[PDB]
Amino acid sequence: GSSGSSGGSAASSALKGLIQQFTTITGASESVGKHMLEACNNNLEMAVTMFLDGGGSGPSSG
Repeated sequence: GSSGSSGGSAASSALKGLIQQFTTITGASESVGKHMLEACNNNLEMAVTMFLDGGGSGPSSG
């Protein structure tokens, strides 16, 4: 068990970076941050602004 594989090698490390910022800022998962950043040309600011606007409700805040 526990063994990396990786498929395609084209913009991953960087992507992660942002993803991390997203999964951290927002609190979503990577896969999500990857989908959000994937629709934001890999732009956290956008992904965030996008995800945020599109679904603004935490676990317990107000």
